[PDB]
Amino acid sequence: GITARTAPAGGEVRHLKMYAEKLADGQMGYGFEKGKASVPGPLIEVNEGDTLHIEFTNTMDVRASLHVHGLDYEISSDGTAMNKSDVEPGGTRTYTWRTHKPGRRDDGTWRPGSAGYWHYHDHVVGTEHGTGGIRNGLYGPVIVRRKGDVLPDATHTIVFNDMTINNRKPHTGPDFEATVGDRVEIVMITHGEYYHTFHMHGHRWADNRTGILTGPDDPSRVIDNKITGPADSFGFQIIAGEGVGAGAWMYHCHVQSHSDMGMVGLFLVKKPDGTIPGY
Amino acid sequence: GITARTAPAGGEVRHLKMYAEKLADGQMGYGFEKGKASVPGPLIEVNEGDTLHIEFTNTMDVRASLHVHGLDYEISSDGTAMNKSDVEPGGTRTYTWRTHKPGRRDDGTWRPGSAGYWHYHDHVVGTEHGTGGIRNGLYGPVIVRRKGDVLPDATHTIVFNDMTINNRKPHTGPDFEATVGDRVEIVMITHGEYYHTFHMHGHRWADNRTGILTGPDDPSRVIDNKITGPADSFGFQIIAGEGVGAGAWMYHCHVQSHSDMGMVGLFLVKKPDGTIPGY
Amino acid sequence: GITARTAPAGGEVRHLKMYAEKLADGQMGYGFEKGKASVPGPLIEVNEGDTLHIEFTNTMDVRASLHVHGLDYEISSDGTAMNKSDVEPGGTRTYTWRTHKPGRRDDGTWRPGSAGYWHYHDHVVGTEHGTGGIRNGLYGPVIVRRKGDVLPDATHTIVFNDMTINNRKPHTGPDFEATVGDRVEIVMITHGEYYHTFHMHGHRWADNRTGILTGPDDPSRVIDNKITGPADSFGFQIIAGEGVGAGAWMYHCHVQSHSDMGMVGLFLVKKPDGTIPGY
Ligand SMILES: [Cu+2]
Ligand SMILES: [Cu+2]
Ligand SMILES: [Cu+2]
Ligand SMILES: [Cu+2]
Ligand SMILES: [Cu+2]
Ligand SMILES: [Cu+2]
Ligand SMILES: [Cu+2]
Ligand SMILES: [Cu+2]
Ligand SMILES: [Cu+2]
Ligand SMILES: [Cu+2]
Ligand SMILES: [Cu+2]
Ligand SMILES: [Cu+2]
Repeated sequence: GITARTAPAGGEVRHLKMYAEKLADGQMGYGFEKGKASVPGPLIEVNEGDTLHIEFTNTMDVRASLHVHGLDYEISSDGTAMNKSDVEPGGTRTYTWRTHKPGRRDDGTWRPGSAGYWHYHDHVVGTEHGTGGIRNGLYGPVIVRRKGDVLPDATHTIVFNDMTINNRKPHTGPDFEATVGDRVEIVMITHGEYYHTFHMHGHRWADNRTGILTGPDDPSRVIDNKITGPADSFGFQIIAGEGVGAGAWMYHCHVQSHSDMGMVGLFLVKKPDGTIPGY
Repeated sequence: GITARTAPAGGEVRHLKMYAEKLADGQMGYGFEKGKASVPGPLIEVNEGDTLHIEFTNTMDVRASLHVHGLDYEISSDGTAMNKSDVEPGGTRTYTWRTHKPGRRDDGTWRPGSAGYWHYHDHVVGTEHGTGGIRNGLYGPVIVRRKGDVLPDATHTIVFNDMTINNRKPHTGPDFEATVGDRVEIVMITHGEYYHTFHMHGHRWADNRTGILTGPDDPSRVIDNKITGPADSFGFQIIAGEGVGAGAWMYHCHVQSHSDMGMVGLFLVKKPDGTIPGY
Repeated sequence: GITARTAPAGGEVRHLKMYAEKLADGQMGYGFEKGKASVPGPLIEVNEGDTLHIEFTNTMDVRASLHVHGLDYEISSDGTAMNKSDVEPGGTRTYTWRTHKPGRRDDGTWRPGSAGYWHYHDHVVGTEHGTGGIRNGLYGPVIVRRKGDVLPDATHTIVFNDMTINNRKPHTGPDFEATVGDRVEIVMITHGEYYHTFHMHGHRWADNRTGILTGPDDPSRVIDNKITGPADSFGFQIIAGEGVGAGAWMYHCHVQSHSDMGMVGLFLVKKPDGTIPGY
């Protein structure tokens, strides 16, 4: 676009602290600040070409780690036990993530860039595949922008983790709010044991990298329903209420017993007066 | 194409009656006419820009509704209990579905059009997610054509609903018939509890919006096998017997115990004399 | 590309022998030579336009067959019981597979070519859907190249067959080896009863036909995680260790209990001295 904000060229070196901690109720979560850990962990958004040094501190009583999808990392920052890149209790390690722009290789072929919707999670809590860590909440989203990507007003993360959304008790959302016309970005991630189908009432997106059609040539299927499995991640943007107006629009897993057993939430799209028709 | 028939520009306002009724054997189905209800319900095909007013009448003894994927609807035509848009027994409600062409937004971005393979189903029978209604047969296909889309000779709907095809008893098809050379469109929909993989012997299509490659630039994978989950919908066209000739070509779920337990049917492609080699 | 090797135009008629045999331990596998049967069966790679005549011999004590995805075959070479194209014990049959280039049809539309990542398997051992044959190991990969496709240094086949990789005992790989910079092709196939998610540490590919982006216009999502179901097949190429260096990079099903129960292997990327950092 040319009036929406778009991502700039990347290439910063960025530093950042993360903590893994046990939560009072038995869950585990990441944070940028000790005592401010969340499930999902905080969004990490960078631009293609950025380099990110994460001073990670495991504050728990068991070994834990930080593993990322899609981004360039050396085996040093694998986050696995095998490759000795996990972290002892109370320990601190610096993971490094790099990203790159697309371009021609010398053999004439086209190297894909790092741009996309990704995620990070533990790889050593409970099992050598982080099964316990993931079940407990050690997962969070990563976004890598390509230069020129359209930027949203807000970004929400929805994680189907086993039979929960964002580790919440059945039928407790989360719910999100927008005003009609808002540019809303969704990062959607699945974890655990089961397949799901993500569905949104009243909105749809493109089944490509960005969730947006480039222009009239993009043959990508347009959808409002997408099957997902453990560690899948995709994202998209929509205009809230576009062509459909305000309302309490559901989103849910469309697997019938999942939605029945509580994998449901609300996308509350409001008129400017903050009202929602019949809610 | 330029010799195949193609869809015209849309923009009609269309009216239409639908009924939901209980069938003699305990199933539930939609119809355009009372007493002519089917599972799957009738195809609804429109053009991008069309508006469709459906005079829906619930003739059953329990509340029922009509919910659609992909198409523009206001929350009034949500078809959910929450938003008060379901229908009392013997009641009548007018749902409205709109569709739109793609184009530029003012922010410079590209709005996707409504064009695609979609579906409709109940959202309130049995549970607040229509689990009972869907299991009983309250589902049907919707097609939205983009101006210039290639039109087929015939359109067949295949629905993997839990462990059945089109709610049929195991190993009872459906079977479809074509003559070699026919342009056959398939709308494929999944419902219920399970994932599946749809497979066709002897034919293949594009994994994009239409199931057809635009021309040589379309990088879409060409496939004869596709994993699907509850509420997924896609469609495609093939030339019957193209490059392979007449025959009784199977289609089935490729999940091994599903095909074994009966999720199988026949695509009977005939020579002009109506014969099928070795059948 | 223009320095990588690329596939030539097709159109050869090729002949070839295959055998199905029972293995000493109770499995079943295909081979190009009697006594040299493998699970997965040997790669069959051809060019668009090639024709392949396979002199198939069933050396087992039960009926068996050869069924292929994606490629053109007449119903004579269906490989099914129904269509009488399976093979009696000790019997010999000649299957024929053809392939075609894409191009314009007379109706003006675009016929897709045969190019892609496909597979072959039994259709009659154990059940009329080859459930027993597939479980026992009667499956192998097929690659059809389009003229101009980039050719790799090596091609590896990974098959998630029920809860095994390539029918191996849990936690026994397979492992693959490359040197940093190698062009590695992966053909990934799923069989049996379950869905999976294929994941690779440290590498990513395009979710299109080839696994490679054409250039900057290709909107295909770039991924390192892909959900798959029975009879799904896709493929891709990566540069070993590109942007990430040498190391013992894991690949696994990301379904948590699968990786835990053993669906894991190693992509061993080496420095030229053959060493792998921390292994
Ligand atoms: Cu891993
Ligand atoms: Cu679910
Ligand atoms: Cu819906
Ligand atoms: Cu992961
Ligand atoms: Cu719903
Ligand atoms: Cu199935
Ligand atoms: Cu097949
Ligand atoms: Cu639905
Ligand atoms: Cu079959
Ligand atoms: Cu698995
Ligand atoms: Cu990983
Ligand atoms: Cu098959």
